[PDB]
Amino acid sequence: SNAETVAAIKTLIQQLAQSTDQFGRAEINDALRELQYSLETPFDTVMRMSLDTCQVAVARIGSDLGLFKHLSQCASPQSAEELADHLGCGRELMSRLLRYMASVRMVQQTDDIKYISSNITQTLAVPGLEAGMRHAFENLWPVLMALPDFLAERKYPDIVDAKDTAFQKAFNTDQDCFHWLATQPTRIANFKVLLTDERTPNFLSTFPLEKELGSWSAEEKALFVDIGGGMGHACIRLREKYPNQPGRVILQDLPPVLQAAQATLPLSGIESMPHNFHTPQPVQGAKFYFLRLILRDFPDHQALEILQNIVPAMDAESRIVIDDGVPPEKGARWAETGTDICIMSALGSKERTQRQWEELAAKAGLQLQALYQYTWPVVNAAMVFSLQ
Amino acid sequence: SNAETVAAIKTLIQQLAQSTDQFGRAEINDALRELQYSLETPFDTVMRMSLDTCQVAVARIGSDLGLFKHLSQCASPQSAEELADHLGCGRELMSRLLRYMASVRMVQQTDDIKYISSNITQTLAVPGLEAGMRHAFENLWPVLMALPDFLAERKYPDIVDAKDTAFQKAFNTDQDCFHWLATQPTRIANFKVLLTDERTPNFLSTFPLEKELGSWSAEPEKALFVDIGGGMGHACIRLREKYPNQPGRVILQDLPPVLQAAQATLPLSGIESMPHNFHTPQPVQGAKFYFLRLILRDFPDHQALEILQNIVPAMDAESRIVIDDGVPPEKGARWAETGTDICIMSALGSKERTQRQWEELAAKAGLQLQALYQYTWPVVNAAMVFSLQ
Amino acid sequence: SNAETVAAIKTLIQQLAQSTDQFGRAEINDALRELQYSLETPFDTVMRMSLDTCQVAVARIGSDLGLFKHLSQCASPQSAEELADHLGCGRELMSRLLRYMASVRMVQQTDDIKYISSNITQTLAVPGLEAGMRHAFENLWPVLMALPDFLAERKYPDIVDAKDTAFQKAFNTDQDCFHWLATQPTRIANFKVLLTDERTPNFLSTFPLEKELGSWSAEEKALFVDIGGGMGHACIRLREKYPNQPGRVILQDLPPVLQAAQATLPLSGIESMPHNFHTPQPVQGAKFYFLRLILRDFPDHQALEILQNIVPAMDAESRIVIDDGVPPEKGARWAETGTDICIMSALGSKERTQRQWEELAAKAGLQLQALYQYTWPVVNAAMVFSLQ
Amino acid sequence: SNAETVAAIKTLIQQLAQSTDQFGRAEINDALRELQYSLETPFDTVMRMSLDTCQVAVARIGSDLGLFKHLSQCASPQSAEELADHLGCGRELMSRLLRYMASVRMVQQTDDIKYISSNITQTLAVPGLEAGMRHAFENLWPVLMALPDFLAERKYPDIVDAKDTAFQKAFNTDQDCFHWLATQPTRIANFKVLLTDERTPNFLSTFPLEKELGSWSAEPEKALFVDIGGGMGHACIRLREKYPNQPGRVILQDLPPVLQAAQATLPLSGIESMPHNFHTPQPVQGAKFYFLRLILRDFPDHQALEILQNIVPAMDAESRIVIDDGVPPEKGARWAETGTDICIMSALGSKERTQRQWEELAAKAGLQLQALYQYTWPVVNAAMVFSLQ
Ligand SMILES: C[S@@+](CC[C@H](N)C(=O)[O-])C[C@H]1O[C@@H](n2cnc3c(N)ncnc32)[C@H](O)[C@@H]1O
Ligand SMILES: C[S@@+](CC[C@H](N)C(=O)[O-])C[C@H]1O[C@@H](n2cnc3c(N)ncnc32)[C@H](O)[C@@H]1O
Ligand SMILES: C[S@@+](CC[C@H](N)C(=O)[O-])C[C@H]1O[C@@H](n2cnc3c(N)ncnc32)[C@H](O)[C@@H]1O
Ligand SMILES: C[S@@+](CC[C@H](N)C(=O)[O-])C[C@H]1O[C@@H](n2cnc3c(N)ncnc32)[C@H](O)[C@@H]1O
Ligand SMILES: [Cl-]
Ligand SMILES: [Cl-]
Repeated sequence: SNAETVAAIKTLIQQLAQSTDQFGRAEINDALRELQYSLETPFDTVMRMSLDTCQVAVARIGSDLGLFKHLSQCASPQSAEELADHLGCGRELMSRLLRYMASVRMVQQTDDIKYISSNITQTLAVPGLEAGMRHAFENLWPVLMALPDFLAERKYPDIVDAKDTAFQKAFNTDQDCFHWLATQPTRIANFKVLLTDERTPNFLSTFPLEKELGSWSAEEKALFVDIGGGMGHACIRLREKYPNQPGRVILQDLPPVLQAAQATLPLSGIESMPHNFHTPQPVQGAKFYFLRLILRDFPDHQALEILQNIVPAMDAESRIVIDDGVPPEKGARWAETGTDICIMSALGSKERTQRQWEELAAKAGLQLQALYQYTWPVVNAAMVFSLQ
Repeated sequence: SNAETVAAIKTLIQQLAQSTDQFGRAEINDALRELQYSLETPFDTVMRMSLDTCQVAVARIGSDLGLFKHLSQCASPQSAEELADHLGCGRELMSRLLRYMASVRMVQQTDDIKYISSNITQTLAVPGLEAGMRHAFENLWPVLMALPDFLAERKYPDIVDAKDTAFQKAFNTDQDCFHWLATQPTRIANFKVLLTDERTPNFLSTFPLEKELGSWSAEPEKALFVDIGGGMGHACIRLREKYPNQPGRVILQDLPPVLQAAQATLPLSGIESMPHNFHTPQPVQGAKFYFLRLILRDFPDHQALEILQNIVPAMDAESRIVIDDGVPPEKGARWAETGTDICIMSALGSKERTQRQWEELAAKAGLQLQALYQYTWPVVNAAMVFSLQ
Repeated sequence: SNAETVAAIKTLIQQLAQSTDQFGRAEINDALRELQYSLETPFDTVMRMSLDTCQVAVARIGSDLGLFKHLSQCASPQSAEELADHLGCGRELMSRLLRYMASVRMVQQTDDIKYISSNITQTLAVPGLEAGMRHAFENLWPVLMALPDFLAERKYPDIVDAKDTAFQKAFNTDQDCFHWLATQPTRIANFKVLLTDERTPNFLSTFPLEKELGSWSAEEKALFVDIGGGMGHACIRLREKYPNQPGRVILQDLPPVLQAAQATLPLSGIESMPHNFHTPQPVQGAKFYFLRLILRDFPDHQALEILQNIVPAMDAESRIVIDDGVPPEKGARWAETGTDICIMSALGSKERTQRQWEELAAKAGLQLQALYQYTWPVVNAAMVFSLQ
Repeated sequence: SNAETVAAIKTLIQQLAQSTDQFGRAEINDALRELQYSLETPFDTVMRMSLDTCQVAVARIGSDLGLFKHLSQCASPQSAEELADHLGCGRELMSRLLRYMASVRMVQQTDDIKYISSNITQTLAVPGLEAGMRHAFENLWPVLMALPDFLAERKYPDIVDAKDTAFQKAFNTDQDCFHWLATQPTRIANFKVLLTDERTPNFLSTFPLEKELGSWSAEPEKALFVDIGGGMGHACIRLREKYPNQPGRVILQDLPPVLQAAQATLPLSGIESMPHNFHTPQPVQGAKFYFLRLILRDFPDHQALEILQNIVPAMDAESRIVIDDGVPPEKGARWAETGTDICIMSALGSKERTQRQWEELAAKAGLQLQALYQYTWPVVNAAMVFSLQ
């Protein structure tokens, strides 16, 4: 029987998944995806590509109704009629959105056709993760919608400029993405919440801090300068893991982001210093200048500018630590290639190989000293650079 | 070891998939999908939803370039710069597109960083299937993009009319979808190619034709099979092919432009081409089977009822209306049948219908269900046989 | 849960087994055995070796009670008390033998503690297969019981003689096994039934008869001489598969075996000719002289004698076809190595590699022309030999 | 492909076995065994039953030669002729034995036709485990070989007496097994080594000692634990090791020859050695736990009852008899607990007992079951706690 076979497959894959770590589970999940694609019929492939786009449209509707937050707090299964009446939604519309949501595990449907939270329901109720989904709907989707015609119009160029990519046609403007976003109040607020989403694991899981420090002394220097550090999660985790390391630990960002960070920052030990990383770096001779998920959002020439603003502040002991994606030369996975297409369409930037990172840093007069990977199989690493 | 466990999982699923039929493989594929969603991390969920949308956009770029057709014809792996130079694409952009494509199996990357066709490559090179991908990008995507704020602005109504749903907001018009497409020279040609993609399997694989014929005579000159809105007439062709000795007229009904397009692929005899708008009374009297495949799902109840009412006065006691369409279950419906429901709600104002909802609709037309013959699994397509009440 | 895991393993292995042929199932079964051995604890290994010997002792008890034949014909589950009363067995003894039998699948026990036939029950009810089990108990077991002390007494020799191996000590006689068996009425009868067990598949599944024949003509020669052919299954299958091939087809065996074969032989087309294969072969110039599972039961010197009795009867077109086990040089499996130990202990003989077969046939002046394997992964093959 | 499917099965089972505990692995192993029996052909069944008996005989030969101990010590693979020449075995015979051994994993054959130790090699080199294999060959095998014709000759009786079962026919004597072994200089030494094999896990892994102590005082000088027929005293050693601070005498009771043999391995203090035949009244009064591990299963009901009756008059209200033994289920019992039942029936006239049969036996001694603490799965061994009625 196929239902018996299918239940047995689920049981054994679940038992294998439970017995490995999060990296082994990510590898199993990538293999399940590749098996699905290789096994589908030609018609299934067209259907899958046609319909998987429903997921984020329906998630955005659930978010606007407050459905995922509400269902996450319910202690018992809820009927479609109870959800519809509580949330201000038409009853037949609510019933057919829940039926779609249950079919892709956005919620769970019970045997008596009621609804409970799934793991995905809990995810979409988290503010930072909800904001990532809403960001995909309102900012990424229109740009991907414009990419095919944009490339055809321009005879398939190598996109290298943030001010002439798919973004400009999608939103009918000559501004680049980041500047245009800063003039849109509702989108600014959503990105503010997006910053509260802390990625796990982080670089401190594999970064050999003591061996990189060596005999460095804080005789009143900065140990860690978090450039564009957002909520300062890197500073918070650093002070939490090495609470007796001397040296200033400084969060650098724009004033509005720094204000939103004050609530969750510790009252002691981490300075909030407003700084635009398109300007010369004010902190001189720091041990670590840290750039996490910054340079991936800029083309080569402006990513170079950012590093050139830091280099004149470095001493011989100073290091620029680039914490970012490092996809492989071969066999890159969908999370790191889909990234690449999205940031080319919206920002004109790109993901870069280890060899691509080294070539960019050499234009700044830097040399790679060490690379400390901390996620698998999609590669994120802390890359430590020195003066040439 | 982690690599060897992954490779062992792949080998065992492959072997199990090879050990069953297409319905068993579709069930396995749905199970693998369920497993993925249940095992992803919270961040993976958001990433998956953010990035899976790239597949349709990049497929449209590859279709614009003719990449899929070209690589399908290739006998040896090709480098990114060979592909770029041949198709007229920037070398950097081509390498980035191929890397993404390979990551989602839209093509395959070899150990030497060259590229081969995959099953998906082959699929996207087929014109009828290519056209469904292009239809989803240019027609379905804008409607889904407009749906959330349409529902918000309108305070989440129950959509029931084809001229007031998300489609009107998405394309800034007041026509319904089918009217509007007819006035669009840009998009009609793709819809015409879409009719050429014959779905497999079809209802004849399980339809007990001889049993359903029962006490019915083709004499003197009666119609066996009237295929209402039959498009290219696939149903008529497969019917004559499977039952070449059964007497009776076999009639393809559609609009004159579609019938003209069907002439190239119809047999020279045995199948009549009859122009007929199914919003008017059915002209063929007393046929055995009045056949409607994937017609009624595109209409709200009121218009779907009128289409059935156009047929009923032509029926004799031994006539049957055969509705060949999706029949999702009361619970546990699959993503392919719920996804379609959202899409046709947003574009057409219509809906998928359960067996009970089909019977309720047909009751208003004075019909009763005599039999239901499923022919796909686990997503249910079925030939439903209705008679006069 | 372990019961859910264990049920899922069963489901998936069963589905894989159903989807291959009998050779793939044999390979899966060998892998399950090797996995069991590698996974057991040290205590499990001693227990397994201690207790798996119960299986054939309890099978012999079930055979003597007629239990397997009786249960094979029952249309409903039977209680231990009903089986005990019907078969003339003590009720508590019957209950604990059935509990042991059910634990090793010799029968199946139901949820309400009744008993039904298993696949193994049906097997043990077949006369020829029952006789194989009874043969293992009464003839093989005592010889294996004597092998360790026999080898120690004699300082671990290379056993090469049928008249001085473990058999002589086990049954306290100086006769060789076959001669001693012929003086034991009850054992003669059991081997008579053992001959009715036809092995499947057989050599005709892969033997290219027409291409081996070539232009041979029966102008009034024998096509097939089945030497020690037993019930003549090889002759029956040959006439059934090639019913229009001209040439005599002759079953050669001892008179008592030939009598028992007459019942099941066709009335036409197969001659029954009494012949002792330790004597010169009477049929001259036949196309195929066929020896299936004969030479494995003799040491080299008497296996050579048997072939030397046939060679002077051959023409240039004649072939000796040895149908027997051909184990590999490396990675031989338990069915073909356990064989080897048993026949060395009882008969002084051995299994032989392809290279070992060629060297034996060369002493007879024969050369291997072709080898047609027909079972996997345990190798049985029809080996075709020509005059040197 | 058939090879790759086999290799994938092996990898997945290995990974599942590694992903659970020893009890999960024992369940997996029983499942693999069930699968094999259900998937074998009729001819395979007969072959398996014919040939699996070779394993014990060949293990005994390897033990006689010291093969398992030698290969266990070896740092590199060894050829058959190196092994033959070193152990004093004919080169032909050695190669044939090793080929068979490798086929059942008793050692492993390398790709270059050389031989390494396996887990089973290691096992058979351990003296206590070696001794169980030798015991099965020389003591159990002759009794099983005599059982069928013994039952036939005697018209299939219910065996209930230790001096009239298959053992008397197998060894042509009228003594019971335990008496007869004591008069056999050949076989006593192996039985002595058998006592040194400590089973794992043991009852202390789940026994809630502090809970069972309850309202009981070691003062003034009471006994915590009396291990009746305790052999080498493993139970006493592990008890003092796990509960080093719990007060009370810990007493090992056995026959003087076994106690002498236990002296080498006992701690210098904390455990008393008390000669005592458990067929006589128990001398230690008012102990908390009177412990009987794998004692009573070797006796028919009548003698097992007498052993319990020897203990009851020594008990106080807070005293408990702890029977540590096998407790097979009412249905679905495993081969390791049913196989033992046949073996001890044939040699000792005794039996395995379900929980209900244990309670019935103890009721005749005036005892009631207070608690049962299982410590192995799926084959059930349990510490059963009995109190006065
Ligand atoms: C990827 S987000 C947060 C990255 C941060 N390193 C982390 O891992 O959480 C990029 C950050 O850069 C900040 N940013 C953007 N433009 C900036 C600028 N010109 N100067 C300083 N920070 C800027 C944003 O406020 C945002 O917090
Ligand atoms: C889903 S498509 C083809 C369905 C077809 N039965 C099949 O299974 O291939 C719907 C068909 O209905 C036709 N159609 C649309 N409106 C129609 C009308 N008013 N009268 C007749 N046919 C119509 C279209 O031309 C198209 O061929
Ligand atoms: C392995 S059994 C049957 C083999 C037979 N080729 C088959 O495949 O069924 C061996 C046969 O050889 C026969 N046999 C034993 N000694 C013989 C002899 N001296 N002359 C002729 N046949 C003999 C026995 O009667 C028995 O039928
Ligand atoms: C199964 S062995 C050892 C059991 C021990 N409780 C254990 O778990 O290791 C049985 C023990 O009972 C002892 N024994 C046999 N007869 C006895 C008797 N009459 N009185 C006391 N001990 C006896 C033997 O010496 C042997 O040590
Ligand atoms: Cl026909
Ligand atoms: Cl303690």
